[PDB]
Amino acid sequence: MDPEQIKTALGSGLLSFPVTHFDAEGRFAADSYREHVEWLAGYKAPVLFAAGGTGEFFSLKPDEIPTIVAAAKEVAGETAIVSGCGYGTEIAVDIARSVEKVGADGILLLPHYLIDAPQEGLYAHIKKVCQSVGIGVMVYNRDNSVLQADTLARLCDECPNLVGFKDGTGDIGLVRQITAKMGDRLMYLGGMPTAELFAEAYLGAGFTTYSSAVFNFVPGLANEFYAALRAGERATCERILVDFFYPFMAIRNRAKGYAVSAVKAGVRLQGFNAGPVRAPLKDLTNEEIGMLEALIGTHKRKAWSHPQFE
Amino acid sequence: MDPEQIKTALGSGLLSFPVTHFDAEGRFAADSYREHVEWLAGYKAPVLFAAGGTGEFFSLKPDEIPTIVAAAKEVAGETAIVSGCGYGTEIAVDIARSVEKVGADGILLLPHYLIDAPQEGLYAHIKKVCQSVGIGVMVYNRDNSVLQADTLARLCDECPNLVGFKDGTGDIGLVRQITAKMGDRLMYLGGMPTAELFAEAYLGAGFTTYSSAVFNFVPGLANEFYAALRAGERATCERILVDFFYPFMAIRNRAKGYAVSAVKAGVRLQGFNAGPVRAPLKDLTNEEIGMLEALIGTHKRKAWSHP
Amino acid sequence: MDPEQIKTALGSGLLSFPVTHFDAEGRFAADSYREHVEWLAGYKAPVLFAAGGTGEFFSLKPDEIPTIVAAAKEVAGETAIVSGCGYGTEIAVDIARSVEKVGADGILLLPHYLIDAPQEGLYAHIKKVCQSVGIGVMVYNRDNSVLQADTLARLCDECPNLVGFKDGTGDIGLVRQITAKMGDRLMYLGGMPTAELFAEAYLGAGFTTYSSAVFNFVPGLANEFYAALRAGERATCERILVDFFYPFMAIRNRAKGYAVSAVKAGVRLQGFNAGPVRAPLKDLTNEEIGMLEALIGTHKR
Amino acid sequence: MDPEQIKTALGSGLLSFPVTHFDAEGRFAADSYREHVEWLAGYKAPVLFAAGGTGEFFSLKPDEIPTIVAAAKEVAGETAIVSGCGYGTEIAVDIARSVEKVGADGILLLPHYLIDAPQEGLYAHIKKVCQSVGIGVMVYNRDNSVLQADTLARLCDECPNLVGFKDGTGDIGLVRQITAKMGDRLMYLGGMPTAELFAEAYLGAGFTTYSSAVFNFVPGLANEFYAALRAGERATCERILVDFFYPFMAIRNRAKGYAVSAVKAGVRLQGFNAGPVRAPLKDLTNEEIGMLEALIGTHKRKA
Repeated sequence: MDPEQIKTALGSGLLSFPVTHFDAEGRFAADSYREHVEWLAGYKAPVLFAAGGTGEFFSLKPDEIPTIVAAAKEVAGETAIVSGCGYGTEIAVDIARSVEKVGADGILLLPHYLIDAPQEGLYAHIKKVCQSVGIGVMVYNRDNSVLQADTLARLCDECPNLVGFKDGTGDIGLVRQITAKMGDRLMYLGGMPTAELFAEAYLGAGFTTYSSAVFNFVPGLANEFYAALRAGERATCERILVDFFYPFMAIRNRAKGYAVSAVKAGVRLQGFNAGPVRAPLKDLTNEEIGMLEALIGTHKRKAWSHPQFE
Repeated sequence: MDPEQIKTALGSGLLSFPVTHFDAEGRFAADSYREHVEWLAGYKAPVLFAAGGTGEFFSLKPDEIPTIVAAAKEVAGETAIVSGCGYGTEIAVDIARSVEKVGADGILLLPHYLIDAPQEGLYAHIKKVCQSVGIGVMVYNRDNSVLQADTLARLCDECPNLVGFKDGTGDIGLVRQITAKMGDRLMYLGGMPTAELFAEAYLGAGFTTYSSAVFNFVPGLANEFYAALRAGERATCERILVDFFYPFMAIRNRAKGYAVSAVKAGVRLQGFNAGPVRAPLKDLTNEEIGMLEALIGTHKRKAWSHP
Repeated sequence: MDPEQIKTALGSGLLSFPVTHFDAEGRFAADSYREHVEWLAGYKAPVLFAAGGTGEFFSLKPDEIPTIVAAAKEVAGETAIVSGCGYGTEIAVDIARSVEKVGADGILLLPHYLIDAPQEGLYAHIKKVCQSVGIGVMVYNRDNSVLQADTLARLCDECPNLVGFKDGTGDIGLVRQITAKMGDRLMYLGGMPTAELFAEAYLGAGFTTYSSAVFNFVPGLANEFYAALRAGERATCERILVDFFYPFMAIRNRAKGYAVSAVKAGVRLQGFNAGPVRAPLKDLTNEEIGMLEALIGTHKR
Repeated sequence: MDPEQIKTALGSGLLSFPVTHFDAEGRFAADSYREHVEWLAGYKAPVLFAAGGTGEFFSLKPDEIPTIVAAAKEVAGETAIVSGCGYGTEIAVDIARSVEKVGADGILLLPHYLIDAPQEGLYAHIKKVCQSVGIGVMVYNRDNSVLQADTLARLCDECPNLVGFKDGTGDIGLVRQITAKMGDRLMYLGGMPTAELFAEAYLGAGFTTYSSAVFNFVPGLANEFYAALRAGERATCERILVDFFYPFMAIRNRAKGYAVSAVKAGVRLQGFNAGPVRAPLKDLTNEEIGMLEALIGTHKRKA
């Protein structure tokens, strides 16, 4: 679709970022990925971000990315498919073009690699990536790539296909300035690692959607929180925070990278064997997986038959 | 008043934190302060925080604090008066007791001095301060004193006079967890330096008021923003952010400590003789004062205005 | 003594920062403090910093500080006594004058309270404190008070009694620039938490002494490390780092504030009634105390 | 060469990290690169790191890296050539094998991309990269990849070809612990931005060499500072800090990324056609290039 069409889709509901499934040999496992994506499809997120951060973008070989996007497209139905993109300009442009070729509906541009950069340089980098494709682009303020409002305004003026802004900084002061400056020129996407913890505050900042990483494994719970958020049903949001999210955060905070690793464990627990994380992430221990299983609780989508003899 | 009465007052509108006025010899200028407070009183903030951060608490001798509190109380009218308090436990308790004696309605407890401390030590320190007085206490999460939700819950269960929570961290994740845990047990006060920049977001976090430092010198504009915030008039809030607050931020960001220095400059520009900041703050350059004067623009205090 | 005399003493050996002793009722325990200081004097540190950071300066009432300085002065002999000082300018000046009155040979100026400040403001604050007394002053780069080299040079030109510079930032780039700019105008004092971990690197930066917090309870070992440092005996320094300091660091890193709490625990283990730390610090658990005792081993008194 | 031979070379002098030359269109300019590398070779650094950080590794396509390494090898003479490597494991292994194939003598492993990672994950990633090649590996503690001493010891026990450790953290406390733990098992390389500012302190930490980015454009000055350093000639080191390095640092601190951009400007000022930086770095302004030219001063290579 064209950039205005993906822009519309971004404003039409909750955003899905599926984990990328690997086999025991570490290879992309398309059959498993498709099974999981097809299940998620019944929950009707309007945009699916393949090979995003929750999808371990940062551990994929660039040649894997179009393959993953194409697999998601097979089963995503009437859903917009956005691909992760990133690294320095030369690599990012090659990835962007390769996923445009395989029919992505947009790109989410993760930070360039390693260095701190001046605003003028961020401008030049992001402009070059946006101009390399005709599909829609969402920028992603996080880590070593944080656009100021004036720089983002210049990008918006010179790149019509730049239609979205995702925040991973948690800097309310800055993101409210950005929405004040750009208004409806961009769709504003919450991007903190467990975004429900920020969503009520982010409404005031001007953001009415976000990536729900936990939608990977408790989509019914994530959809309910989202509906409650949009309806102003504070007591419902709060109950779900207290009973699910803060306990999840306690598991997630046990080690670096668990914002991804714990989500992938949840997916496995729900009966999709998404496989291990790639180093340098590490998987949850069997004990920690058990903690997450207990938390999922009434939201389990199956029962397991654990091995036993006599 | 009793802690429940200050608690109620904290929930009744916008919070005022007056700058502390100093004279030529560097001393607290009580006439000028009282004059400024009396003018501010016309703009009807329900709570006045004397000798808070904006009031340069961190540069006051402890014996100056009761003098300043007493001065505000003289001319503040039917307005709750909360005093700054801070430092390590031994100093904080002395300060707290001294301001209770001159009729403070509460204390805002700024961080202890210098060190990083374990949660259980924060708990011990804050508990001792709360237990040293009968008036209401508001804790203040910022810098080297950041309470987690569980620690704060323990304090609330053991110190009935602990009735307010100010945030200066900007950590949305944490403050939402805090309001979810405590609910109406505490009043939640926004406390980022230029808090209007955060107010709309903080509503969703569970906070419906904040310290407006700029109320010191453009109380009308600060009231206009607050009214629009509480009414859900986003376009009005946004106009004021774009036309006044982001330009103010550009000035504030030119040097460390300007969150206080630029406010004091604004007060002097509006004709209240607030004097210099105390070191280690510095005052704005004449160029910067000029920038603030232009920004104040149509909100300039005029000789022909009616009180 | 005059600032040039405290300056010379700062360059004559290892620096001692005794913990401040408190009794059951929570007051300063002068008898206990004096007993501990008198024992430490046997180990011959040329300068003793009373009510510094390790001495819980940040938890003391301003009127306690002269009492502590006076107690140290009673028993320290031919040792220079520097007092902690800090907070904002009005409080700092009052402390500085009060300790000069009871005979402090110098002050160590800890950061002002709470706020981040511009260089021009740090200049104004520090200058006012220096000009309030005749005794020597050491500034202390740490936390919210970090002087750049040009600002410190201005202070040195203006304030003859400013004679020392203590670093607690660990910013090797900055401290080398400072020593290159000022040269022998100042004495350079290492001030990281557990400064032996930094001492060999700090030699190259231009610093040949530091505060040894562990001198509080293993003064002999601290002296052994220092002598090896100055003699260039790397294998000896390294043995002591591996066998004592990194294991100590492992205990210290178990909780915030243990850079002070663990040292105080060590002092109590050597039979001095130093008492508890003041909140918001917390004391070591019994388990942790046991670990420290085992580590101290044959250095037990 | 074998890992022990590259290890010996790392301990034999100063380390050179040439900027990667680009044409106006941003493409690798091999002829200009080789001219500059040949000029630097007269100053006898024992190891040349091609496509390191100063060489804009982070802006190169993986397929460019072997071409740059091969270019350096043409003209570097009897000099060990180490290639940059980095990113996540899948990319890093392919880069490592590609530069081994063009005859690199080692790899310097820059951080993986983007994420914070647990120590056990860093271990697994770095082990897989080390085991993918037979040439020497230097790890690089920087940003989102900071090995603790115990993790590094595990890697050293498992990976005999891991022979060097470069520090970009400035964490003196940690690096001294690492040298105390590993001793002569590793060669210790200073890796801060403008490393001469740290070199005297780093001696005490156990480091006797470092990357000299400014060697790109004032190699005589860099060699003299290094010689004074190893001779214990403090007044000479200090004079060069005061007269050259602190003024350079003032230019460097004007904008993000200038640790690379200012060095590349210096190379251009000395008459080599190094070209622009790639975004998201930016080049110095005309005003700043004038400042640097004035600073180079008596050390100009030509008029």
